[PDB]
Amino acid sequence: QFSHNPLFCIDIIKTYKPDFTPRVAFILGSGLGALADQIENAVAISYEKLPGFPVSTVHGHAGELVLGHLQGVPVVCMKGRGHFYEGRGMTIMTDAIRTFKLLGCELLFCTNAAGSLRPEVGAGSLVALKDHINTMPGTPMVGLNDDRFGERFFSLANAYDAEYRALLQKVAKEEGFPLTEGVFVSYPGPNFETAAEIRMMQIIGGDVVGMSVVPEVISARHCDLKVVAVSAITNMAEGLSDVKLSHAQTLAAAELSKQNFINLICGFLRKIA
Amino acid sequence: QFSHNPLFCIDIIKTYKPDFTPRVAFILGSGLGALADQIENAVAISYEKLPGFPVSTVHGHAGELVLGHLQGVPVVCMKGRGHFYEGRGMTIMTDAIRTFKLLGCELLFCTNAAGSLRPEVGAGSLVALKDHINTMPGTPMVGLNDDRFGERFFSLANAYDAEYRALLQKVAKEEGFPLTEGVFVSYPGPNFETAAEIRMMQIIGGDVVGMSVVPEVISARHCDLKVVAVSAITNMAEGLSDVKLSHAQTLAAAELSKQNFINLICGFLRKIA
Amino acid sequence: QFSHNPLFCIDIIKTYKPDFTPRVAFILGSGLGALADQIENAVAISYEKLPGFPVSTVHGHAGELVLGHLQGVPVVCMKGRGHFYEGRGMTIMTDAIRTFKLLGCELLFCTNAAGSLRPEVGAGSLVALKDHINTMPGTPMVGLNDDRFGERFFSLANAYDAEYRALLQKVAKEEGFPLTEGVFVSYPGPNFETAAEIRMMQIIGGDVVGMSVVPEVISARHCDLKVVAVSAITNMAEGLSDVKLSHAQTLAAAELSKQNFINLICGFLRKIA
Amino acid sequence: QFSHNPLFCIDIIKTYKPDFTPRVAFILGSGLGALADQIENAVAISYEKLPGFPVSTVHGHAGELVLGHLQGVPVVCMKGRGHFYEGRGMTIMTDAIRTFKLLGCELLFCTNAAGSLRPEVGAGSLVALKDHINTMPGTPMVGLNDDRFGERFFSLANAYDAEYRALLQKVAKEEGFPLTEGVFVSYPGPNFETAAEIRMMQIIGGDVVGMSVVPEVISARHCDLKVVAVSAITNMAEGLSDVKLSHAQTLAAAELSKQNFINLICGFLRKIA
Amino acid sequence: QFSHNPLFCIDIIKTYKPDFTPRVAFILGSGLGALADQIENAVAISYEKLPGFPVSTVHGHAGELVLGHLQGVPVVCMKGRGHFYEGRGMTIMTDAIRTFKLLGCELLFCTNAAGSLRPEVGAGSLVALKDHINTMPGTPMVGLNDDRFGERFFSLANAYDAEYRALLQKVAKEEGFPLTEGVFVSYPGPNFETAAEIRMMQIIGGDVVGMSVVPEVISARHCDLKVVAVSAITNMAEGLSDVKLSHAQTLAAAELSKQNFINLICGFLRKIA
Amino acid sequence: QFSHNPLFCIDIIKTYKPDFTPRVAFILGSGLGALADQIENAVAISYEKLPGFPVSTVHGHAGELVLGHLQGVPVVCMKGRGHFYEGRGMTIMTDAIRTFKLLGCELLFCTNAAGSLRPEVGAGSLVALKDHINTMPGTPMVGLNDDRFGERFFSLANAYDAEYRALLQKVAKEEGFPLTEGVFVSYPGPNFETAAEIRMMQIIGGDVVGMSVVPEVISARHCDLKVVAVSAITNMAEGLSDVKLSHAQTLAAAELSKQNFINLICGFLRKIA
Ligand SMILES: Nc1nc2[nH]cnc2c(=O)[nH]1
Ligand SMILES: Nc1nc2[nH]cnc2c(=O)[nH]1
Ligand SMILES: Nc1nc2[nH]cnc2c(=O)[nH]1
Ligand SMILES: Nc1nc2[nH]cnc2c(=O)[nH]1
Ligand SMILES: Nc1nc2[nH]cnc2c(=O)[nH]1
Ligand SMILES: Nc1nc2[nH]cnc2c(=O)[nH]1
Repeated sequence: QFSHNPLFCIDIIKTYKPDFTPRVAFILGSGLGALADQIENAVAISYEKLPGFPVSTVHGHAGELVLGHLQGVPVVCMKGRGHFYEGRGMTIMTDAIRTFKLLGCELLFCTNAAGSLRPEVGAGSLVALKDHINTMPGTPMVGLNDDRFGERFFSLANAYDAEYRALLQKVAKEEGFPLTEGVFVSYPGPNFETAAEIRMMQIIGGDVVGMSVVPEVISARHCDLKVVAVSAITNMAEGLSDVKLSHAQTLAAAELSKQNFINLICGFLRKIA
Repeated sequence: QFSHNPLFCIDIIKTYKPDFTPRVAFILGSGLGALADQIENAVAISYEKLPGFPVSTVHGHAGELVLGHLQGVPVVCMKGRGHFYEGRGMTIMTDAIRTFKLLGCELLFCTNAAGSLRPEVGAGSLVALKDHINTMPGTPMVGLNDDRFGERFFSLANAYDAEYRALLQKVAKEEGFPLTEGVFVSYPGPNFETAAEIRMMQIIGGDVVGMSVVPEVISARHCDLKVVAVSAITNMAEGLSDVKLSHAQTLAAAELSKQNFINLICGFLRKIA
Repeated sequence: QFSHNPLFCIDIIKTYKPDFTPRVAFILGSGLGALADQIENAVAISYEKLPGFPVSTVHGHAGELVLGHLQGVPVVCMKGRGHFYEGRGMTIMTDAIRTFKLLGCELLFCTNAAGSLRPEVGAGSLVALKDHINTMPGTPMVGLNDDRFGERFFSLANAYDAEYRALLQKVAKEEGFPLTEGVFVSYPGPNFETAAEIRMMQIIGGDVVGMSVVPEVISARHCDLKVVAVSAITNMAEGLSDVKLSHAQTLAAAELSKQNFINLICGFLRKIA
Repeated sequence: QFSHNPLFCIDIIKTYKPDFTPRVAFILGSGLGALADQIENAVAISYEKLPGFPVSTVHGHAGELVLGHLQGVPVVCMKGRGHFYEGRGMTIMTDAIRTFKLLGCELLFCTNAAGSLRPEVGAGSLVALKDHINTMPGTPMVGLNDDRFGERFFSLANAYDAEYRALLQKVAKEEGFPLTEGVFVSYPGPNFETAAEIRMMQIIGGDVVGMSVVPEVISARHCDLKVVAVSAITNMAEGLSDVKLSHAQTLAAAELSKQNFINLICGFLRKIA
Repeated sequence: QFSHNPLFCIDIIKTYKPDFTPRVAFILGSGLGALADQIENAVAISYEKLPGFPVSTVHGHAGELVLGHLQGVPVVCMKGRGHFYEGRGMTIMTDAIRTFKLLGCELLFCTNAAGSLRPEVGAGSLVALKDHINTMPGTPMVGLNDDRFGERFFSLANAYDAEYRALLQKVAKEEGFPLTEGVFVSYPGPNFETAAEIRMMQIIGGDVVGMSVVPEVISARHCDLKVVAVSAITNMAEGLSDVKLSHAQTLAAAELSKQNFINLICGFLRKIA
Repeated sequence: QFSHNPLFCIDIIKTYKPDFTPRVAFILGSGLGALADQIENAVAISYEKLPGFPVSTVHGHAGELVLGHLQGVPVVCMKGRGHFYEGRGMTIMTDAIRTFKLLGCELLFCTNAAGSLRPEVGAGSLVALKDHINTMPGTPMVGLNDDRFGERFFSLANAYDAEYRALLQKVAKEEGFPLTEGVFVSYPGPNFETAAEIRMMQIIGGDVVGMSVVPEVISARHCDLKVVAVSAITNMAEGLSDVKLSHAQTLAAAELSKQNFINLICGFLRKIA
């Protein structure tokens, strides 16, 4: 027995936003809500009205889904996401993503706040994710497979679409800011990482560290939804600076990168219109 | 309260195969079913009739247990196994293995399809596993210990029996094919690994990567059942070639190694008769 | 809905030990019970009378909580702990630690039996833990946050208090035995580690390996309880010696370090009085 | 934590039937589907698309909700219901009824197939229920109360609305058939009643016996939805005739009363328009 | 595995009320809290601090346990109880009662608000319960038996102690008010009874009807705690008057009988001192 | 998902008793074990080896299934049964009965210890059950229906086979003892009934009262297994005598009727051979 939550969401959404077929699905992490404010003919639906959606329990996370246009592009946007640390397992973002797929989106644009594992890339930088290393226990698709959405086994080759990543490089140039590319390594949380765990992540080949992305992304590849992902660096991972880490410091430093993030997103949309 | 499933299986098996005490227990992974076809006085029992057994949900996996003689050796053979990715936890292959032990087997010969982490060893090769690194969440014996089968704590030293491994080296020589030995690293799945995860596995010391073996093997050591394990390399892990990965590609390339696998198994049996 | 077990324990404890405000909370691992015998005006309360406490299921572990004075310091002492391998998740030691906090302790002195990942440091040595790397699935605080004890997110910076660690260095000198400092890497168990997993732990930066510590420690930092931790090396991790590993050998070699452990603890208490 | 299923249904229904505020909600039992065929501008929504609705598992029961006009009255109609015997407890018909309430219905017109406990009233008769006696274990509102729909405690006085019952008496007259009024006694099922249980029901004051009605009705009174209920007598209860009971006999004899049932319903609608 | 909640409560209670061995345990239903106000040296412990106690969710019910002296008798008093309708099964009042037993009480004095099934006995009357008829599903002791408290099977003969009932008759005379004796019939609720159910209860031999008493009482007999019980008639059961039933009307009419109830309780205490 | 326990039992039983097709299945209640001692070529299988069987937890109940011949009739016999009061719901005897059906039995001969509701029939008497009245919550088949064994709905008409009951009357004559026929009313237990509940049972039409029979019997009718049932009267129900009730008194008085019970069973077998 499988979740029909995405199917119910399709119908619930037709009610608040009829004759609408979004092309891009966004997940706005901590602090990045401000972008949804600019969506054309914005219709907001609380997650409490959408079965399966991540009714927020996190600061920086709203619990709203905003549908409309942005750059004249039919877009759907999650203001707030669900994390493994909340206790509902690795499937927490799975119904939502499947909803994006059934809505007819062709890609997911995942954003998240994160720590840097490279001295070279500091707070304020934006990093395009080109791959990931999962450290959370298990994975989203563990369990009986839902044949309606994808196959039992599936490849993560080119999970972070190389083509949309090239477009992201172009937009960064055109606007005068660096857009490094890195390997994201997920961490369960909710505690931040130890300094030793961070050193282990460097050794293991990671460039960025966070508590999200992996569940959504693996879920997206399962149902054949292309993925894009960019992290807003809010600090240096633990042990890599003199700065004390907290959620308050994470919400605060996500503003140094905010304007660059908004322009990158809007420029990417212009190039795919 | 503990599982009595293996005890029930003993009795169920006496019905279909009386006065039979197998010495070797086989687990035939994806594609390797063909071997069970050559079993002497072959009696097939569907997993649906054996409490605790991995009623298949996977392509390449049958859901049959075949008992009989091979190279004149009383043998029991699993056509199909259970994996962590199916959602029933790390204990999925535990009752079955305990059944092998109560049947009186002295060793488990585990086979599995897998990806190579070494450029040197490509699709078509066979690798004898000499050890493993577990990446799946937790382990099979987590929980109350079943004193009827083994102790609370137990060693994995010489888990992949050095002696039976030497015999495997000799057989390979005697038949004209290389038999590299390697460290197996388990992965939860069902998604295949990312390229970065694969690089992390090289760094960590792994030679082979797959979604099985570890549960069965740790379960076997717990109840003092010696283990043997060989992987049929079906491809290069993610990022190590230009080849796209799928279950269809895994079932397909397990044939390049099939004849060598059959001869290795039959030659090993000959040497222990 | 949250656990009120620590609150119930406060009241249960007033009954057996009135007008008592302990400063240091101890967790005596396998073999180290002998220390609790010297507590002044020792009052023992079985874990069966304290909701949430780790009613033992492990050899070397009692299931007793001893309250009293040591070197004239109001102390509370756990004779036996709970482990992830028991099957009750990563929260197994969380209620107990919160009980220590509500009792008014200012620090946790965690002890545990462990294997060494350094040739240089053998069976009999004592190692002060300066940090850790978690390999167990998930973490203790995963799930809804209990605001009565701490915040949603929290730092592990200086988790193993640098100041109390300097005092430990001093005492060791004042008593004639090396007190190496190391990075502890947790392992789920109950099986011991494979040789390959051990090599992976060296590569990853670990110095000591065990099946406990991490749950208690992360729980302690969550509720702002300072931590101290020392491991009694009972052997070399797997593959690093010719010695066969078992719980019997772990209980046995924890005696070579016992007198040094007792003097270190008593000397540390003397310096904080 | 409470069910939001009715709220989701409101939104799902606006999609298939916009600007529609039904006044009467019908539950068509076994055999009575034929009535829904005459609904004006009939829109059918499968229960699989309505969270909480009784996805059928019973013969005679469809799993469809039909919305439209009948005798020019905005009506909503359940073709098929859920029963306690299905194993989902006494709350099985609760979300559906709450959906009727939020839709803005002012009354529920419950119909069901049933056995007679009075020799006087045989197969083919229709009986208006004036009250009930519950024999099923527990009740629908057992558990935390959902303040959004009604209060903790509530009265069943005039549960089967006396006023709408008087209208039913008039209609029956106006059409040439007797409409006896009776006390309905619920039974868990799925087995039919024993002869002794039936005698016990006579003694206890019952006139009609069945496996439904009570859950729906009590749920309706909780959220202040007026109720009407009529049973189509399909046989004499066990031990009261020579006739063998089965679901096939229940679906068959519900036709002797079908035309009278259709006219009663249509005449009642006419009088409330 | 059994509940140790009563054992924990013993210890928690010693903290708030040391060297105290109560003889009588009271359960004050809806409205009867006022009595607890006159307890000598009254110590109040919220149910949130007593594991297993009925943390209230009902109006008229506090969630406090008051210990002290009344008419100079060491007494323990529940201000508020738990009911089957709350959803935690028939065992809801079991730990509390066992706590009364371990505290050393020799009797339980259960009080409750209720409806009368006899015209003769109206709102304002007090009825001593001499026996009961259970209509709730199952019973409290269903499940594995806790040998520490009582036996597997046990008799309900003289459940409502004849001797303490004679004393109650005496006191009533000594105070000027009728004290009718009756058979109590439990009902699950939370809905009030139908008129037909009430007629069925008369037929079945009941005199009083309510939603409590039975769980507590059966639990008391199991652990050999004598019982007393008196109901404050707040109304006539459904269908027996013109009065509309609600919890507001139940809290209101429990005052007509309040002074008589207080004097009966205080006079009974006087006679057992 | 359904229970395959009966199918597993078939196979387990072939092992201990090959080429055996029993015609009659017995359930020996409390005290009646002695009969199984006389079974020809008796093979005993502990319930712990038969998935789904009532591993005993009750005095008077063994936990053994005995297969063999008796009166030269292929018979299967349960020494001990499962009851609703044990906490595993009304389905506790369902797998066992289905096992009897798959074994090929044509009838179930249910026996049980019980109390009499008729002054006329006292301790020592035997009563053939001709029907029943269920007072336990719900019924065995509640939940999804297992189509492999029977239909969703089914009749209890002639549940206690009139034909086998006539044979029972004949055998009683032929041996010189009365064999009254009565209506059995089930009670949940484990507490014995109150005197008032007993009076209610007389009023309701019952002749015998007990804590078993109903689950087994309804389960038997579901899978079309004919039923026979006889109760050994061990006492008068509560309030009908001066005798104190206990399980010890129930095991004791089941001997006054033992010889008559043995002869009745053996005579019935002779007449169906
Ligand atoms: N895990 C993790 N999440 C973050 N979010 C923002 N900064 C960080 C960080 O350093 N680590
Ligand atoms: N995890 C995993 N399993 C495999 N099975 C066959 N090839 C592979 C591979 O590359 N990875
Ligand atoms: N995990 C683990 N625990 C230990 N406890 C004592 N020695 C060891 C060891 O080598 N490994
Ligand atoms: N319970 C019950 N349901 C019915 N449905 C139709 N006839 C009957 C009957 O006699 N009893
Ligand atoms: N069940 C029930 N409880 C009550 N409490 C107060 N009055 C009543 C009544 O009439 N019925
Ligand atoms: N329920 C019940 N079971 C019994 N078993 C034996 N006697 C009795 C009795 O009186 N009542």
